[PDB]
Amino acid sequence: SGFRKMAFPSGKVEGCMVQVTCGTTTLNGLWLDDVVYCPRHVICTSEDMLNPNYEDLLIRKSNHNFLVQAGNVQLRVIGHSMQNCVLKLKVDTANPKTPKYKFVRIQPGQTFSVLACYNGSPSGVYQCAMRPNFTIKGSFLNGSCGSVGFNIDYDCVSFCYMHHMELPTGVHAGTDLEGNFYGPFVDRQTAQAAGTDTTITVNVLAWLYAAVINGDRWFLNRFTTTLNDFNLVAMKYNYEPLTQDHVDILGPLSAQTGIAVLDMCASLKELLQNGMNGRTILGSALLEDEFTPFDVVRQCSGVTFQ
Amino acid sequence: SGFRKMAFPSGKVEGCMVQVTCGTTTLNGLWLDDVVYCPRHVICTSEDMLNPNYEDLLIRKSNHNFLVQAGNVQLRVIGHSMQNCVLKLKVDTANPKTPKYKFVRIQPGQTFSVLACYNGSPSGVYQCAMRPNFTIKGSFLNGSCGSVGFNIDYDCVSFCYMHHMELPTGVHAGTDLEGNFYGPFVDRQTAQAAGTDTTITVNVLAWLYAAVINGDRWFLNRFTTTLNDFNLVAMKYNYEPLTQDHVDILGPLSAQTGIAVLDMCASLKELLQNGMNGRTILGSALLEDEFTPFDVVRQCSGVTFQ
Ligand SMILES: *[C@H](O)[C@H](C[C@@H]1CCNC1=O)NC(=O)[C@H](CC1CC1)NC(=O)OCc1cccc(F)c1
Ligand SMILES: *[C@H](O)[C@H](C[C@@H]1CCNC1=O)NC(=O)[C@H](CC1CC1)NC(=O)OCc1cccc(F)c1
Repeated sequence: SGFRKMAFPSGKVEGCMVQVTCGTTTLNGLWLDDVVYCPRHVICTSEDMLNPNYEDLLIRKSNHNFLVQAGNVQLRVIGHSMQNCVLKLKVDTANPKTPKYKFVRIQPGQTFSVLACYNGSPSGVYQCAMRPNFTIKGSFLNGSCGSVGFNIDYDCVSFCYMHHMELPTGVHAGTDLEGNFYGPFVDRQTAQAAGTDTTITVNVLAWLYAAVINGDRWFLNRFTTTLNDFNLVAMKYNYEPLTQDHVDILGPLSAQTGIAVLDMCASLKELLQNGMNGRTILGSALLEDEFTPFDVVRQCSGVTFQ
Repeated sequence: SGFRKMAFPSGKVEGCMVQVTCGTTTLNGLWLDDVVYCPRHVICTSEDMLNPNYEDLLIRKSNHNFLVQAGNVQLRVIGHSMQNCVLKLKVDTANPKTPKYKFVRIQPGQTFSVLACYNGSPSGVYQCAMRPNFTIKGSFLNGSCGSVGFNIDYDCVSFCYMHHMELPTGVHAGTDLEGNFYGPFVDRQTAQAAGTDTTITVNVLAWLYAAVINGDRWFLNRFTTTLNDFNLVAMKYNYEPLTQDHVDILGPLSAQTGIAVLDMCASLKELLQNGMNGRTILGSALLEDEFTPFDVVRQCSGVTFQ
């Protein structure tokens, strides 16, 4: 037993990380088949960044201005194009380590692993959630752009995120691998508001179920509630409203634990209105919302990939 | 910026995971050069487990009783031997993916990544600490034994842990790769006490420094203290005593932040005596002790491996 914020194994994505340099700027690209994907702001200088005209900037540039290095062998660039906020550099050589892959735009509240990279090499891997406000709470320094977020379904890597920037509040923003930002952001160095964020109610419930599964039962109480009654208290506390779709997604966890979803809503309610009295749940003093129902079931039944 | 419990990239260890089966029991082995390492309790039946005579049990067994599968190709076993609580199965074939590696016995308070595996395939990766009481707080189900914990120094994988069992309190216990347990444990199904655990003071300090580095300063106060005065309050709160060796290890963080170590001890003190008033630090409502000074510096300056 036990419950941990576990990342996906990262080997298949490691084989895809390359270094991309344009002028003075270096960041990471993703090399799949004969294509390297990277944030288009690799073409900007530190002045250009304040308000780049990307089409004019890319115009200046030629294939030979893009230095793409895979380990200590780089690739010949034969083609370049701009798709939304990513560059696609067409290279000489198909990546012999390309995995089975998909490009996915994830929904708010879903989770993914991030392989933080610098200069084309892995620094580490961590798990995170797409916040309801299309930000993530990551660990990114200069050089980390082009690092990617992904899920794995057995042998298939679903790329869902590429890192582009940090917001004034220290959260992080990026695109999907078609270069469309999650959320209302643009790739320029201006002040940008993410919305009010909200807690992923269905994930908080899934985590309380993981707790019960792992023997942590103290917060279970004697009340029940109704959806409408529960959401009245959710909105006071910026929890995203709970729906029958969410109830159904919790169905398997509800039946495994023998605890009605609305009975667990009642327990969450008293936690939201009364705090934790200095208690912990699965080792946390906070209500944790970065685990989906599918993440809980995965962990608790030992799902593998290889 | 931002700060996350980040695991090491796990690709080099993935290439070393194999499935080892003896009788009805299946768990993971580590295949390096022409040797597979795995927990010796792979030879036990569920009766044998209550008090195994391992030498008598291993005696019965022959090389052909050990089924070792690497993906869908297994290996011919030509040799078997028992070293402390691990079996070494000598195989036909040197692992073509063996990385540069070392076997290390880690000190309490150090951290490592765990690649949780089932049936020889990766489920996920997470970071953890060797508790002062030589347990870890992991996520392990049946089948997970033989999963390994490791650090990476550029290209070198330092194996430090192999998982063997779960304790009555839900924590986890295991050996180094020479098969000697961390802590006072034996590999039999009896009730076993880990000691009183204690918080890794030097790591809590390193994490408060990571907080300051990342702009979280609210807990910084106006007091200082002395080592002896600080430890009086540590022991009340089961914190492991702070020494000048620890002060020196925090030296770099102290000088980067311009905050005396004893001034940060003073801040930790008031946190221990006054709680967090419902505040958070780097997103946690608890004092976090699973980051070493070296983990903090690594993260905040972007150290890579590949
Ligand atoms: C690329 O590697 C880098 C990743 C950043 C660096 C610090 N933490 C990160 O996540 N991205 C940028 O440097 C980005 C340039 C891209 C958008 C065109 N600029 C950025 O992140 O600036 C931060 C910021 C914060 C508040 C206000 C502001 F104007 C700019
Ligand atoms: C091997 O895969 C397994 C890993 C365990 C399974 C559940 N969570 C884990 O971490 N190890 C064992 O199953 C181990 C057999 C080894 C020691 C000879 N037995 C075990 O972990 O039993 C747990 C336990 C807890 C309290 C009291 C008790 F007697 C036994």
